Amino acid sequence: MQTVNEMLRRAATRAPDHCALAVPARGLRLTHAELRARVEAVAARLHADGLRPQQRVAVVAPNSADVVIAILALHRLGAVPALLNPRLKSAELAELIKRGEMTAAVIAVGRQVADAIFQSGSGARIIFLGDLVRDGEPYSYGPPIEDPQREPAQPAFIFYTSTGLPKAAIIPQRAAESRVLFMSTQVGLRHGRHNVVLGLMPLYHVVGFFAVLVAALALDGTYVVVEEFRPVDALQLVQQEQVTSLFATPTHLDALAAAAAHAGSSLKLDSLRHVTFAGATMPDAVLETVHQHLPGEKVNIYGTTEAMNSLYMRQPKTGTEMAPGFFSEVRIVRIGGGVDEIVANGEEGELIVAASDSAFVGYLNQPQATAEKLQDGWYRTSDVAVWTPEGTVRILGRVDDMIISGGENIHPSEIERVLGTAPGVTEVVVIGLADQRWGQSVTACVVPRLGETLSADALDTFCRSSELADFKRPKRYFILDQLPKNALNKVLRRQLVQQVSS
Amino acid sequence: MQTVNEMLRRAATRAPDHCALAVPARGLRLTHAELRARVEAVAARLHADGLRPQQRVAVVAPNSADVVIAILALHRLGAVPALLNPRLKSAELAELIKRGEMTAAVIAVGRQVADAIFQSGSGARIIFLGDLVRDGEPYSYGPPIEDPQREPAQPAFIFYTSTGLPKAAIIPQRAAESRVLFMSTQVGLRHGRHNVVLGLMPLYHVVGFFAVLVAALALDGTYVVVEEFRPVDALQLVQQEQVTSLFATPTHLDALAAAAAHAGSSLKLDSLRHVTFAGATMPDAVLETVHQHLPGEKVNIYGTTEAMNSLYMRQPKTGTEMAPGFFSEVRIVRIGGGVDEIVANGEEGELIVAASDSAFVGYLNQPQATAEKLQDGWYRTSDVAVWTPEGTVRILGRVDDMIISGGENIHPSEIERVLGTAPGVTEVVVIGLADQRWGQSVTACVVPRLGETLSADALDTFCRSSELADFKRPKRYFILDQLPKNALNKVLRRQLVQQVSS
Ligand SMILES: O=C(O)c1ccc(Cl)cc1
Ligand SMILES: O=C(O)c1ccc(Cl)cc1
Ligand SMILES: [Ca+2]
Ligand SMILES: [Ca+2]
Repeated sequence: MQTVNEMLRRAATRAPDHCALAVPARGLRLTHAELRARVEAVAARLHADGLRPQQRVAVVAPNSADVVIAILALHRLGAVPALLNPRLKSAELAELIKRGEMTAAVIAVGRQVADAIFQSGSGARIIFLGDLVRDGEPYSYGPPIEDPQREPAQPAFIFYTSTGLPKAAIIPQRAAESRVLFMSTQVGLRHGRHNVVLGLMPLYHVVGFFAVLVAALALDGTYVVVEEFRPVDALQLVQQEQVTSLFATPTHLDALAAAAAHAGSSLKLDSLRHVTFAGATMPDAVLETVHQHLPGEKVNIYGTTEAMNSLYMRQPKTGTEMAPGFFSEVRIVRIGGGVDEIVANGEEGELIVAASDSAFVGYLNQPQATAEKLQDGWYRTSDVAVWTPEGTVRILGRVDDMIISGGENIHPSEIERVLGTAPGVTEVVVIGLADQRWGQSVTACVVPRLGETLSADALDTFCRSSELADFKRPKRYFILDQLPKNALNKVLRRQLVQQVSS
Repeated sequence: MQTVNEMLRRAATRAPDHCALAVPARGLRLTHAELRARVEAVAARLHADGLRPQQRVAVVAPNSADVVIAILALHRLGAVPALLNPRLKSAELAELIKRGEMTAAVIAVGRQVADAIFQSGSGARIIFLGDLVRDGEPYSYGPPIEDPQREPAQPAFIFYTSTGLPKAAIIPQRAAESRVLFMSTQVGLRHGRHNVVLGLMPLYHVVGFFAVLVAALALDGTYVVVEEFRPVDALQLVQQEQVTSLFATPTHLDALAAAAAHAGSSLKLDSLRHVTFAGATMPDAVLETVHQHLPGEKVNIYGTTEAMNSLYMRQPKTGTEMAPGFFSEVRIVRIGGGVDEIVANGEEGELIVAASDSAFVGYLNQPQATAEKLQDGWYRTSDVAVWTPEGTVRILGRVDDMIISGGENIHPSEIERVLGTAPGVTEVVVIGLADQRWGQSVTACVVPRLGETLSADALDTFCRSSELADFKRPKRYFILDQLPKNALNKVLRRQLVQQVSS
């Protein structure tokens, strides 16, 4: 195998004087060799402070060159970085660190987080990011340290998912290589000093780390740091840095397209060859503006924290239709059945994917959730899917979102995509409410565009004119001024049911 | 890891009804699933006959769909195929089989080879290819057999090299994946049913097997069988089969270019996107006609049986200047020195390459040769090279071909490339002959174009007009009617020294 460390180490022998890490706004640029020396220096300092191989270390920080250096240093020493979203509540961050039995936590200042960890009882030693490295410059002490022995199944990195608190997925050493190289076999990246990769995806997301940061460096290219997303600024970096690939959220992509659409603009996006996204939830309209206003090859991917890439589609026409690429083996099985209970073609079931080299080895300290998701060599996505007559996979939605009305499956995502194109609608969530037949009734919760007036009659008229089969059209509308959302701007579906029942 | 078997097995789950193997001339076409069933059937028959996992089996046959099925079947059963060039002398083939302690040999009729094996004393059981499978159709008997456990360092395939008899390089299970995927990271192939790969390279060559056959199937594409090379016919297959990539010898490429150069021709080569070659020995002129007359991206690669791909160059300008790609780590060391004796930049030494996942594990039954080539984690290529001011690798020639004159290194390959452009010259070999100073004198052996008259004076005049430094120009010419060559049309350099000394 080639671990993350080995891939970076080899890259550095091949292109030592080539730019590895750029933070243009900060005027900060490091070659592959300069980056490696800084990683080595931070590793040695961390070791001298008592940190040892296979100890878990939390990382709580937003994207920056300094966190890149810290993460890779932990890995170089042989510690296991547990990368956490810093936008989570402080008490939740502290509970996950406690839960995970971490040795230490590396955190970015604004330390109501450090307070939280202390007062949780965790005993994770706090390490401030600014104490380790500042704008690429490390605080250096301690003897040089051995590059430790890493084993294929051994914990390497921990990444956190979405009922309840996020789960700590353990990524083994052997998973890194295919988690990078799918970007070559599926997305068509290739080795070379031409690679300039824009860092839009968060580092605590598996795509942000493996598919973006590691792939950039491992292919002997440049990773461009973005500390704060702004569409005009991001497109200017494409031109100025000669960016060749970008991976972004559907939401960032809609904003980037709109910014690229001005005829009075001087922006040159010619260098950009690959625009990649996880577009299962992307509406036809968003995808259309992406095709129109951004250059490069568009590639849709399906993936998970647990198993990385499982499906993709070159030059997609809709976001939900994809097929397995290199590394992947997929099935669709009876919802709630064993891994060998293949559905007849055209029937709906749960998408499952083989757990090969790229797969997590379990959820840290959560044996119960692990047994439910990893069964008999297969990862269970908890997504509903169907094989089409063309032999591709159509993603239908989450098992848990599914609505059963008159004994028939209805997927709110489909109905939401339709209703989101209706006049006056700015937001829509489709949910099932209990009927009097022991089933559920398709119900739509809609927010009006500012100043517009919605009506159940007009919305139903729009649905009747759509392609929606009769049984799918909402039986009832709730017109609301806003939807209940958590701090991560995500809709609280349970809270919504309870709200509309009274 | 993903073995050859696993890569093919996964491909077959992904594209069972897509064409895997085509022999257009024969009207023979098999899907991935049809191919897999035939592999399984041949494996089961071979097992029932007594063949077991980890036993070595020689394969002596020219490219054909049937040998593809036999090789993969042996691998499926878990036996170790030892692939042999059928153009070698029968007695030499029998000696290698004996030397290798093979359990059996699968051979293509014209069995002066079977006679040879018997009368060698080998005790390898003879298996005729035509007894196993005929035009894709297997002779089926025996119970279904288990897919055996394969381990990363365990022998998988054996491939033979070039003093003395060819050596049996043992390729481990873990080597297969990077031996395929370099075609993605270096050459820019990607996963997909668009892949149609023309099978010009021999299956008993590592490129022919890993980079061509296995890569074709593993990426869910089609392998087009070519039993006998003919330029017009090969280009017609490009058009008719919509070939996307081809890997050929410099010699085949010169012939394909010439055939493509006709303005009266109806050939459409539009589908062809990748023309790949090992061009270290390719003259500037040949490369020029390749650029002019063949479409697709041209990529030069450097590789070995022992370590697969170590250097490459996109859109090459000369054949000798390349750089390490993904997977690779390279050094240039003091000729005859330890692996850490790095040369100062611009000084000549031996190219060595790290022995990572793709590397052989040794030469079967040849511990002495193994110790010379695999030292301290490094494979020794026995090629001389130098780092250029641009930081690329320039291949200079074989260590053993090097001529020392007045204490200075001269590489005949360089002098041969120059002299091959001289009027009247059809063939040239540059050799060193003993001088009276305990060194060697640069001597050129030249064959005239049919009917042309060569002279030492005219040849020396041409050299004086070239870019050759003074010390490199031949001191002496031998004008010969032909050069001594073995049955593989290769020049016998030792035999040439002895011939011209009398
Ligand atoms: O979580 C995701 O959406 C995700 C994870 C991994 C990949 Cl490759 C793609 C998407
Ligand atoms: O033997 C060769 O020339 C050779 C072997 C392997 C590769 Cl990848 C390229 C060339
Ligand atoms: Ca309100
Ligand atoms: Ca003669």
